[PDB]
Amino acid sequence: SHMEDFVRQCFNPMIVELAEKAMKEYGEDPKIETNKFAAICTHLEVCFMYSDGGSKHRFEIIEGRDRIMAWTVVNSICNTTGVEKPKFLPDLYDYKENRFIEIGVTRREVHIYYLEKANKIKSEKTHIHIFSFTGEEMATKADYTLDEESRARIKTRLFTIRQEMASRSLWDSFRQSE
Ligand SMILES: C[C@H](C[C@@H](C[C@H](C[C@@H](C[C@@H](CCN1CCCC1=O)N1CCCC1=O)N1CCCC1=O)N1CCCC1=O)N1CCCC1=O)N1CCCC1=O
Ligand SMILES: Nc1ncnc2c1ncn2CCNC(=O)c1nc([C@@H]2CCCN2C(=O)OCc2ccccc2)[nH]c(=O)c1O
Ligand SMILES: [Mn+2]
Ligand SMILES: [Mn+2]
Repeated sequence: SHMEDFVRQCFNPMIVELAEKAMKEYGEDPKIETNKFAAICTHLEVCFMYSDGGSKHRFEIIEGRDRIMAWTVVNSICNTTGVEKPKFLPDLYDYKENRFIEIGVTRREVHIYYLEKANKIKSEKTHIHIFSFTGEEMATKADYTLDEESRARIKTRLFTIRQEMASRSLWDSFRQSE
Protein backbone atom coordinates (compact mmCIF):
# COMPACT_ATOMS: atom_id res chain seq x y z
CA SER A 1 0.00 0.00 0.00
CA HIS A 2 0.91 3.68 -0.27
CA MET A 3 0.64 4.13 3.50
CA GLU A 4 3.07 1.26 4.06
CA ASP A 5 5.58 2.74 1.62
CA PHE A 6 5.27 6.09 3.40
CA VAL A 7 5.63 4.62 6.89
CA ARG A 8 8.75 2.75 5.79
CA GLN A 9 10.27 5.86 4.16
CA CYS A 10 9.15 8.16 7.04
CA PHE A 11 10.38 6.36 10.17
CA ASN A 12 13.76 4.88 10.74
CA PRO A 13 14.13 1.12 10.06
CA MET A 14 14.63 0.11 13.70
CA ILE A 15 11.30 1.67 14.57
CA VAL A 16 9.58 0.04 11.59
CA GLU A 17 11.00 -3.35 12.61
CA LEU A 18 9.77 -3.13 16.21
CA ALA A 19 6.30 -2.23 14.96
CA GLU A 20 6.31 -5.15 12.51
CA LYS A 21 7.42 -7.53 15.26
CA ALA A 22 4.77 -6.18 17.63
CA MET A 23 1.97 -6.42 15.06
CA LYS A 24 2.70 -9.95 13.85
CA GLU A 25 3.11 -10.95 17.49
CA TYR A 26 -0.60 -10.07 17.80
CA GLY A 27 -1.63 -11.61 14.46
CA GLU A 28 -1.82 -8.35 12.47
CA ASP A 29 -0.01 -7.75 9.18
CA PRO A 30 1.46 -4.27 8.50
CA LYS A 31 0.78 -4.66 4.75
CA ILE A 32 -2.99 -4.84 5.31
CA GLU A 33 -3.61 -2.86 8.52
CA THR A 34 -1.46 0.00 7.28
CA ASN A 35 -3.12 2.66 9.46
CA LYS A 36 -2.42 0.72 12.65
CA PHE A 37 1.09 0.23 11.24
CA ALA A 38 1.50 4.01 11.06
CA ALA A 39 0.09 4.46 14.57
CA ILE A 40 2.46 1.94 16.17
CA CYS A 41 5.49 3.54 14.51
CA THR A 42 4.40 7.00 15.70
CA HIS A 43 3.73 5.71 19.21
CA LEU A 44 7.10 3.94 19.23
CA GLU A 45 9.10 6.99 18.11
CA VAL A 46 7.32 9.14 20.70
CA CYS A 47 8.18 6.72 23.51
CA PHE A 48 11.84 6.72 22.46
CA MET A 49 12.08 10.50 22.13
CA TYR A 50 10.32 10.59 25.52
CA SER A 51 12.85 8.18 27.06
CA ASP A 52 15.63 10.26 25.53
CA GLY A 53 14.17 13.18 27.43
CA GLY A 54 15.50 13.95 30.89
CA SER A 55 18.67 12.60 32.45
CA LYS A 56 20.73 9.46 31.81
CA HIS A 57 19.30 5.94 32.28
CA ARG A 58 16.23 7.64 33.80
CA PHE A 59 13.44 5.71 32.08
CA GLU A 60 13.17 1.94 31.83
CA ILE A 61 11.56 1.49 28.43
CA ILE A 62 8.77 -1.08 28.57
CA GLU A 63 7.29 -0.58 25.10
CA GLY A 64 9.04 -2.20 22.15
CA ARG A 65 10.00 -5.38 23.97
CA ASP A 66 8.12 -8.62 23.53
CA ARG A 67 5.31 -9.25 25.98
CA ILE A 68 6.97 -11.77 28.29
CA MET A 69 10.23 -9.82 28.55
CA ALA A 70 8.29 -6.59 29.10
CA TRP A 71 6.35 -8.16 31.97
CA THR A 72 9.61 -9.59 33.31
CA VAL A 73 11.08 -6.09 33.61
CA VAL A 74 7.82 -4.80 35.13
CA ASN A 75 7.78 -7.55 37.76
CA SER A 76 11.38 -6.70 38.58
CA ILE A 77 10.60 -2.99 38.94
CA CYS A 78 7.59 -3.84 41.11
CA ASN A 79 9.50 -6.16 43.44
CA THR A 80 12.43 -3.71 43.40
CA THR A 81 10.59 -0.53 44.37
CA GLY A 82 7.38 -1.94 45.86
CA VAL A 83 4.87 -0.25 43.55
CA GLU A 84 1.61 -1.91 42.60
CA LYS A 85 1.58 -4.24 39.61
CA PRO A 86 -0.47 -2.52 36.87
CA LYS A 87 -3.16 -4.48 35.08
CA PHE A 88 -2.00 -3.29 31.63
CA LEU A 89 1.49 -3.07 30.18
CA PRO A 90 2.77 0.53 30.45
CA ASP A 91 5.30 2.23 28.17
CA LEU A 92 7.93 3.58 30.58
CA TYR A 93 8.93 3.66 34.23
CA ASP A 94 10.25 6.86 35.79
CA TYR A 95 13.03 6.08 38.26
CA LYS A 96 13.11 9.76 39.25
CA GLU A 97 9.38 9.99 40.10
CA ASN A 98 8.83 6.25 40.85
CA ARG A 99 5.86 5.66 38.56
CA PHE A 100 4.93 3.80 35.40
CA ILE A 101 3.91 5.91 32.40
CA GLU A 102 1.33 5.22 29.71
CA ILE A 103 2.08 7.21 26.55
CA GLY A 104 -0.72 7.92 24.11
CA VAL A 105 -0.74 9.46 20.65
CA THR A 106 -4.26 10.35 19.53
CA ARG A 107 -6.16 11.98 16.68
CA ARG A 108 -8.97 13.25 18.89
CA GLU A 109 -9.27 15.70 21.78
CA VAL A 110 -6.65 15.11 24.45
CA HIS A 111 -9.51 15.16 26.98
CA ILE A 112 -11.44 12.30 25.32
CA TYR A 113 -8.43 10.03 24.83
CA TYR A 114 -7.20 10.82 28.34
CA LEU A 115 -10.63 9.85 29.71
CA GLU A 116 -10.60 6.53 27.84
CA LYS A 117 -7.12 5.66 29.11
CA ALA A 118 -7.64 6.86 32.69
CA ASN A 119 -10.81 4.78 33.09
CA LYS A 120 -9.34 1.68 31.43
CA ILE A 121 -6.21 1.68 33.61
CA LYS A 122 -8.01 2.08 36.96
CA SER A 123 -4.72 1.60 38.80
CA GLU A 124 -4.47 5.22 40.07
CA LYS A 125 -0.68 4.94 40.49
CA THR A 126 0.15 4.70 36.76
CA HIS A 127 0.95 8.11 35.28
CA ILE A 128 -0.74 9.08 32.00
CA HIS A 129 0.57 11.46 29.32
CA ILE A 130 -1.30 12.14 26.06
CA PHE A 131 -0.05 13.78 22.86
CA SER A 132 -2.03 14.81 19.79
CA PHE A 133 -1.11 15.45 16.16
CA THR A 134 -1.83 19.19 16.62
CA GLY A 135 0.56 20.14 19.42
CA GLU A 136 -1.76 19.53 22.38
CA GLU A 137 -0.87 17.53 25.47
CA MET A 138 -2.54 16.40 28.68
CA ALA A 139 -0.88 14.73 31.66
CA THR A 140 -1.87 13.43 35.08
CA LYS A 141 -1.90 16.06 37.88
CA ALA A 142 -0.72 18.53 35.19
CA ASP A 143 2.70 16.94 35.90
CA TYR A 144 4.37 16.62 32.50
CA THR A 145 7.46 14.74 33.79
CA LEU A 146 9.89 16.16 31.20
CA ASP A 147 10.98 19.70 30.42
CA GLU A 148 9.11 21.88 27.93
CA GLU A 149 11.80 21.67 25.24
CA SER A 150 11.64 17.86 25.06
CA ARG A 151 7.84 17.83 24.90
CA ALA A 152 7.87 20.52 22.20
CA ARG A 153 10.05 18.35 19.96
CA ILE A 154 7.56 15.47 20.19
CA LYS A 155 4.67 17.79 19.33
CA THR A 156 6.66 19.26 16.44
CA ARG A 157 7.53 15.77 15.19
CA LEU A 158 3.89 14.67 15.36
CA PHE A 159 2.79 17.67 13.30
CA THR A 160 5.57 16.99 10.78
CA ILE A 161 4.22 13.44 10.37
CA ARG A 162 0.68 14.79 9.92
CA GLN A 163 1.73 17.08 7.06
CA GLU A 164 3.62 14.27 5.31
CA MET A 165 0.52 12.04 5.34
CA ALA A 166 -1.70 14.89 4.08
CA SER A 167 0.64 15.68 1.17
CA ARG A 168 0.07 12.03 0.18
CA SER A 169 -3.67 12.39 0.92
CA LEU A 170 -3.39 9.79 3.68
CA TRP A 171 -4.04 11.98 6.73
CA ASP A 172 -7.82 12.03 6.36
CA SER A 173 -8.20 8.25 6.27
CA PHE A 174 -5.67 7.98 9.11
CA ARG A 175 -7.63 10.15 11.54
CA GLN A 176 -10.88 8.48 10.41
CA SER A 177 -9.33 5.17 11.50
CA GLU A 178 -8.28 5.48 15.17
C1 LIG B 1 22.12 5.49 17.42
C2 LIG B 1 20.74 6.12 17.60
C3 LIG B 1 19.72 5.01 17.90
C4 LIG B 1 18.78 5.39 19.05
C5 LIG B 1 18.01 4.15 19.52
C6 LIG B 1 17.09 4.34 20.74
C7 LIG B 1 16.03 3.23 20.79
C8 LIG B 1 16.38 1.99 21.64
C9 LIG B 1 16.20 0.74 20.76
C10 LIG B 1 15.91 -0.64 21.39
C11 LIG B 1 17.19 -1.33 21.85
C12 LIG B 1 17.67 -2.32 20.79
N1 LIG B 1 17.45 -3.69 21.21
C13 LIG B 1 16.89 -4.75 20.36
C14 LIG B 1 16.39 -5.82 21.31
C15 LIG B 1 17.33 -5.73 22.49
C16 LIG B 1 17.73 -4.27 22.53
O1 LIG B 1 18.18 -3.71 23.47
N2 LIG B 1 14.94 -0.72 22.48
C17 LIG B 1 13.62 -1.32 22.35
C18 LIG B 1 13.16 -1.65 23.76
C19 LIG B 1 13.83 -0.61 24.63
C20 LIG B 1 15.11 -0.28 23.87
O2 LIG B 1 16.07 0.23 24.33
N3 LIG B 1 17.73 2.05 22.19
C21 LIG B 1 18.94 1.50 21.59
C22 LIG B 1 20.13 2.04 22.38
C23 LIG B 1 19.56 2.50 23.71
C24 LIG B 1 18.07 2.64 23.47
O3 LIG B 1 17.30 3.17 24.20
N4 LIG B 1 16.47 5.66 20.79
C25 LIG B 1 16.44 6.52 21.99
C26 LIG B 1 16.12 7.93 21.49
C27 LIG B 1 15.29 7.71 20.25
C28 LIG B 1 15.76 6.37 19.71
O4 LIG B 1 15.58 5.98 18.61
N5 LIG B 1 19.51 6.00 20.15
C29 LIG B 1 20.41 5.31 21.11
C30 LIG B 1 20.61 6.30 22.27
C31 LIG B 1 20.34 7.65 21.70
C32 LIG B 1 19.47 7.42 20.50
O5 LIG B 1 18.85 8.25 19.93
N6 LIG B 1 20.38 6.86 16.40
C33 LIG B 1 21.14 6.86 15.15
C34 LIG B 1 20.68 8.10 14.39
C35 LIG B 1 19.24 8.28 14.83
C36 LIG B 1 19.21 7.71 16.24
O6 LIG B 1 18.39 7.93 17.06
N1 LIG C 1 -2.52 -5.12 19.13
C1 LIG C 1 -1.30 -4.71 19.79
N2 LIG C 1 -0.25 -4.30 19.09
C2 LIG C 1 0.91 -3.92 19.71
N3 LIG C 1 1.01 -3.95 21.07
C3 LIG C 1 -0.04 -4.36 21.75
C4 LIG C 1 -1.21 -4.75 21.13
N4 LIG C 1 -2.20 -5.16 22.19
C5 LIG C 1 -1.44 -4.95 23.32
N5 LIG C 1 -0.25 -4.48 23.01
C6 LIG C 1 0.74 -4.21 24.04
C7 LIG C 1 0.10 -3.46 25.20
N6 LIG C 1 -0.63 -2.27 24.79
C8 LIG C 1 0.05 -0.99 24.72
O1 LIG C 1 1.18 -0.90 25.05
C9 LIG C 1 -0.75 0.24 24.28
N7 LIG C 1 -2.09 0.03 23.93
C10 LIG C 1 -2.88 1.10 23.52
C11 LIG C 1 -4.33 0.81 23.12
C12 LIG C 1 -5.20 0.72 24.34
C13 LIG C 1 -5.69 -0.70 24.40
C14 LIG C 1 -4.95 -1.48 23.29
N8 LIG C 1 -4.28 -0.48 22.41
C15 LIG C 1 -3.68 -0.81 21.12
O2 LIG C 1 -3.47 -1.96 20.90
O3 LIG C 1 -3.35 0.12 20.11
C16 LIG C 1 -2.46 1.15 20.43
C17 LIG C 1 -0.98 0.81 20.28
C18 LIG C 1 -0.22 1.58 19.53
C19 LIG C 1 1.27 1.28 19.38
C20 LIG C 1 1.81 0.26 20.01
C21 LIG C 1 0.93 -0.62 20.90
C22 LIG C 1 -0.35 -0.36 21.03
N9 LIG C 1 -2.33 2.42 23.42
C23 LIG C 1 -1.02 2.63 23.76
O4 LIG C 1 -0.48 3.92 23.68
C24 LIG C 1 -0.20 1.52 24.21
O5 LIG C 1 1.14 1.74 24.56
MN1 LIG D 1 2.57 0.29 25.12
MN1 LIG E 1 1.08 3.76 25.10
